[PDB]
Amino acid sequence: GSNQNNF
Ligand SMILES: [Zn+2]
Repeated sequence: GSNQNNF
């Protein structure tokens, strides 16, 4: 699966 971190 793809991951996205929005800090
Ligand atoms: Zn993955």
